[PDB]
Amino acid sequence: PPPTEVIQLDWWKNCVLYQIYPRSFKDSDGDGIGDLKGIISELKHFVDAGVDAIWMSPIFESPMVDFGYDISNFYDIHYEYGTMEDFEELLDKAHELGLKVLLDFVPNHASNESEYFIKSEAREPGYENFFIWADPLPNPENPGVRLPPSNWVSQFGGSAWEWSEKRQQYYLHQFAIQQVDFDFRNPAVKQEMFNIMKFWLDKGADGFRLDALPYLIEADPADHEGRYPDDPLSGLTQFESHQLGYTIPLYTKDLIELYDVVYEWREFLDEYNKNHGGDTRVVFSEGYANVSMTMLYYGNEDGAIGAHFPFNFDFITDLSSKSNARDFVYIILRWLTYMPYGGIPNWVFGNHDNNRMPTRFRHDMVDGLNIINMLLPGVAVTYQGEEIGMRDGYVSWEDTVDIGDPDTYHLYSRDPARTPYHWDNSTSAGFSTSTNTWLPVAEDYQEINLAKQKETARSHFKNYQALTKLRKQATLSHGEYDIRALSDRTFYLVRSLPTHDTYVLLFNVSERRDTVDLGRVPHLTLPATVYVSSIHSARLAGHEITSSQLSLEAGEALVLKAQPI
Amino acid sequence: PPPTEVIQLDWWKNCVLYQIYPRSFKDSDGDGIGDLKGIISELKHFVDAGVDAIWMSPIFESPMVDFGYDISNFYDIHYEYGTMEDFEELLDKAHELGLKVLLDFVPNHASNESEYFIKSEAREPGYENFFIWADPLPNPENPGVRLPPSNWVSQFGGSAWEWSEKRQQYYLHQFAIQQVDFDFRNPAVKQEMFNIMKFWLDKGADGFRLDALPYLIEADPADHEGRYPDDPLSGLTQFESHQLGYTIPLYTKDLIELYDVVYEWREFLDEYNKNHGGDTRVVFSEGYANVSMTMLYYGNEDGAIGAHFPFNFDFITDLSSKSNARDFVYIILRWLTYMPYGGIPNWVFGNHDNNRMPTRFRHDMVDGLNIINMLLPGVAVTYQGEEIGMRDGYVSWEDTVDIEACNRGDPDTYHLYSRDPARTPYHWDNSTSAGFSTSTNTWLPVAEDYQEINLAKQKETARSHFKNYQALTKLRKQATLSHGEYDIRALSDRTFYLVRSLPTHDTYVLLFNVSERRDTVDLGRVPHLTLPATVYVSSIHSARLAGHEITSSQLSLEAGEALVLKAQPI
Ligand SMILES: [Ca+2]
Ligand SMILES: [Ca+2]
Ligand SMILES: [Mg+2]
Ligand SMILES: [Mg+2]
Ligand SMILES: [Mg+2]
Repeated sequence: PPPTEVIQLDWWKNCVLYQIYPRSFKDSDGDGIGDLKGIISELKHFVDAGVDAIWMSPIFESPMVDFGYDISNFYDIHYEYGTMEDFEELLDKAHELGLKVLLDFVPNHASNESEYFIKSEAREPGYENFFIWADPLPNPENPGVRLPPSNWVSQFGGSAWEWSEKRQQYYLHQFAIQQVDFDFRNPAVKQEMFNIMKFWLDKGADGFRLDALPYLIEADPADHEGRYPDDPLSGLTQFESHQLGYTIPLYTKDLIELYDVVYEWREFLDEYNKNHGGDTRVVFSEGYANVSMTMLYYGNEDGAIGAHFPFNFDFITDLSSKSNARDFVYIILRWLTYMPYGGIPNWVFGNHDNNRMPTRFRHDMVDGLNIINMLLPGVAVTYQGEEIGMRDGYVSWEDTVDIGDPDTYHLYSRDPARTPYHWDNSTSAGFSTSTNTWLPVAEDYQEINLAKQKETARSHFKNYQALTKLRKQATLSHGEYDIRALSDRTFYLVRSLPTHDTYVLLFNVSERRDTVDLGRVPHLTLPATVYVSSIHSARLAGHEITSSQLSLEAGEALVLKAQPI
Repeated sequence: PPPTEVIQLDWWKNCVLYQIYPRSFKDSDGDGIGDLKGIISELKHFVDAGVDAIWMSPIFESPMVDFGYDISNFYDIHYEYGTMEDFEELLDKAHELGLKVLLDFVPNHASNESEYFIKSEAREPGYENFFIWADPLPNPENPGVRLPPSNWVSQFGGSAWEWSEKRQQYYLHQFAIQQVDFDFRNPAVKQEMFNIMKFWLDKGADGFRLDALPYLIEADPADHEGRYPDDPLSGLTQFESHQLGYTIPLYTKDLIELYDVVYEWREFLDEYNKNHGGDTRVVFSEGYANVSMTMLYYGNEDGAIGAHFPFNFDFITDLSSKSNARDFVYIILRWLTYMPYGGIPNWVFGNHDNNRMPTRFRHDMVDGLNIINMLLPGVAVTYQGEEIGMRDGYVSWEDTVDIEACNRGDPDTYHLYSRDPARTPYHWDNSTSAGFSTSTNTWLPVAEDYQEINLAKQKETARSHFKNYQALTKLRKQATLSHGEYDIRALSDRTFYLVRSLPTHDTYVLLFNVSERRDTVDLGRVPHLTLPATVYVSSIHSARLAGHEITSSQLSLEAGEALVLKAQPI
């Protein structure tokens, strides 16, 4: 039978999406700080890797109190990364190479150094109600003691309420004292979010990653007898009143009203896309919430449509070095079971807030984990360095940028996952001409670097390239999936599609060898051909699997190419 | 192609297992108490239902403090239920009808009225260490102020330690004060469990349901500097020191040593089966525990073999009327994902310790839930009443006899704890006490809805829960259900499918709208389903009758509506 024809998917439905951490990608100007001209000089890497889309962690004007998540001007670039001109050059050169470029910002809050906040604190007309401003809770017992409006706890610990001496009122900060929560019931705030997005789309951005969406909306005092209602207490003895966990965020997180804002953002993008043509512009949402609240980002049963997808953090929250093959299967099945019909699945192993993939799992698992990301249906999300198996870097107390004491600092710091990218075995691993990098270069850069992996016959990077290339096959863009564990140690993932080749992942996620009966794997006729193997596998690409009995070493993964069903 | 032959499975791998609660099944003698002559009189019901095996809740000599789970003599029958002769007649008649009979074995504890306990408390030679006896915790603050050995909390509320004046020591009770925990590090106790099991297997029992196994073994004071270690505090402020939930049972539940006892029981039973021949005798284990601790009952990575299966309580613990179709799928997949290869799956929708299936779910979901039970691979477990969709009976504070409610509850809270509503007499018919008894004075009150919900009515009427139950047990004879693959996914938040398929054999498809709203689905999305297909079973409220042809790929299901479709072989 001739292979069936498939309808082309819109780019966002099956893109390889790469998270750039711009501070650590490429320093062009010898200051030891990654920058936009650096990213521009290495756009060819994305084409070479088979990446379709890049997003950058925030690069907007920022006092850098929360390392760029505290945005003071939503319409300009942070000077350390370059200029608006550099950003426009990045869009031009990326688009010339066929890449999509997404911007990351946080709708929930602005820097207290934003003009929005300066003007709002000063009660300037049109800005007075831009943020959540509240009087103290009346204290007729001790009128000399000022009470905050409610017991709400910041994500950073302490009160979510900060006193303004100038305004003689409290403002809400769900995050840092310097990150002020916008009032999303203010039409002027909703308009300003449309204005920010329109500005960047007009420059040519292909879409946005929007952070902290669960925190957008808090209880309306109108619904609680004119006061901000206390969050219910967790009743968990390990948390005091100043500690995150003391409260259940009933009135401060996952309010149904936040989804109406998201659906409004999707309506705005759909209208923008209709009125401009070219490549669909998208929003990918970030929110840590239960499965029900996560899936409401896609849309609802009443037919509302939201984010092109909410990010899937299940591999970060629910898989670990302790996970066995049955855990891998059951967690993979959660998104695929709960996602609404027609939703696009996405998969994430890493970001700048977590241990790097081989450090969080094991060094021998890098290839199998990259295969899972690339072979599951939908969108593969790669964190900078995963394509070469970068490990966490050693960072000393004295070299720490993410500052609590010299003995315990390593339990808190996210710096080890943010060390400069290993291009090669040149000075500072080719990240910089300078030895004075903003974080130290990991000690293993001479063993683990991109240039070496391109030179050597087998490598993480070559496996990454073979997998992004495989995603062009109809079986991966349009094929069904079947996933089950064969043992506590080994699971299979089968992509199949009538008249098209079958692709099978077999992955021993354990620390011991395992033998499995390939007769148990659906749609796998033998002999089959090894398409990809883990760098430590005895089997090379092109190796024939002929026996139904297969021994997999600890961490060993194979992708088999088998005849069509 | 001619249908392929399948190798017949051992009876226990795909049986329909029915839990009898003897006290509430059939009263033969007008005392308002179910009895063995009552069960004997309705053994034909199990044949009529398509039940392969019955397990009875305990029928051994008992003060009835925990309605039989407090056993004073493990070798004889509770007088209210009848005699050893009645039991022997029950086995004979059940076996003549081709039924298997399992007994409820309660190894964790004995009644404080057992000879074991009386002799142990008296320190008679060979019985001194039969139970967990402990000195008071030394009190260096105020010497001789009597402290319990540890903070351990009973499942029925209060301290797990009871002072004996006679012995001047505390004894352990994980359950009621009257249920005394055996010492499973004592070889004589382990020997006694083999003695009990051999006695009843020799009578001809087809096996045992094993009670409360997570609680068998607690921390050895030899590993904790000669004391019983405190369980970690939960740190949940809603629980004071006398309330269940105040502690995390780290030292009192799921100890790795308990599984070695289970594997020893299986070894004994395998040897018994080998030496005696006839039908395989089985053990099914009861334990509420996390997935890892539950799966260790089957066996371990080192090749130990335990229970033929541990009961799957997921439809009790993890699904309810709050659940959507995606929850149903994701929970059904948990057992099938985590069960060891070669394991037999089982499905439990109710028991005497939990609210009835239609009460936890909804009245309009009864058929869909029985279909899930019967159509999923492996063993279907039915609790007394599920085959006719019995609802929880009303039981006042005044009528409540459950020790757990009497101990943890008061006239306002008792409903949070009481198991009595799931223990109300079985609805045979519309006669006095729904035909459970000739007496109006029943040990628990008969549910108010017996005129509407009773077996006789469901056997007469054209469409009923019971007729649906019979059609589903019959369907389990098909190779597709005994040997077929499964595929399960949600079509929406409201509707899911379960497909049983087997090349050259008919394809069977459940479609179930678990929601309170109508749902329209595309049957083109269902694997191995070619139309037209035939309705084999429908919910009693479905517009479709058995024999209806499904021809359109757009299917609207009403709230709670379930269909089984019969479709051509793949
Ligand atoms: Ca907010
Ligand atoms: Ca015990
Ligand atoms: Mg630079
Ligand atoms: Mg009686
Ligand atoms: Mg299939």
